[PDB]
Amino acid sequence: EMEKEFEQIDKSGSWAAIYQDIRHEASDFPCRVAKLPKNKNRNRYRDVSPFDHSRIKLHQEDNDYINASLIKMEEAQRSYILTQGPLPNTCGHFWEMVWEQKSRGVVMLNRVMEKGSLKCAQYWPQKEEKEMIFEDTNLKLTLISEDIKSYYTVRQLELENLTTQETREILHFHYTAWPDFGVPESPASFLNFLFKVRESGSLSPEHGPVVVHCSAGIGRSGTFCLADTCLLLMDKRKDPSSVDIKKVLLEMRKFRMGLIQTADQLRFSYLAVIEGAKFI
Repeated sequence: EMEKEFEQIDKSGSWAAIYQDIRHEASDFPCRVAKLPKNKNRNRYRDVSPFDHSRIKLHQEDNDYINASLIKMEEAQRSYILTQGPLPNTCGHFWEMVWEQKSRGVVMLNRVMEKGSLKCAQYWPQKEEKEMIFEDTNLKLTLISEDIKSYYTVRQLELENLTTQETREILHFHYTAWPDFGVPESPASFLNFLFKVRESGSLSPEHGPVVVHCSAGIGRSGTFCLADTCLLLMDKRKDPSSVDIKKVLLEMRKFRMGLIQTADQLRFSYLAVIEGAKFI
């Protein structure tokens, strides 16, 4: 019946009106740590900041700030870390967060170069023979393997703590099929990407929360978590028709501002949940 709500919004063309209502009802919490002049160079965009109450704190004593937010969906029993694409000076902060939060999976929803512009920094090794060292941290990153497919790429990474010589396996799920303009016309490849992340066990609570990021960490990143959470709800509820995508999105926006950036991404999220529910 969520399909019925989709057909009626499509018929009246009210996707922009629906999305604008979501923006009007969205939570507004302070972001004072992010707006400190010390953390300007740690933010990719001045209008995309984490809330104080939900920001991920680095275990570094001097400056614990990273543009990342913890999303807790209690009923769906899932947690995500949403962050921006690492900057050239925050690549060590990124992997420090992954280590400290004990994350198993890293979900990347953008290409490094989209339409002749740098949307993200190369924070993982391109060659298996050359490791990456992050000086400000105690971390060593090594590319073990990668499986390249037409819509996404899965890489096996080894994160080593040089202090204790402890190593962890990090799975890197890189979705590469998102168009430079607009949204995918079909959610088939995006859903197959999500189910691939699910099957790896990375979303399971015995691991730390997965790190999901795009360019700013709100747009495509919101669609991944919104779709994943909405699919979990209608599978564990007695009445799957009680799931409201708008309600779930507003609940999500309590933890990070601006999730789902355009009415086009909102329509795509509807299409992914509808097709995903049909796929079960």
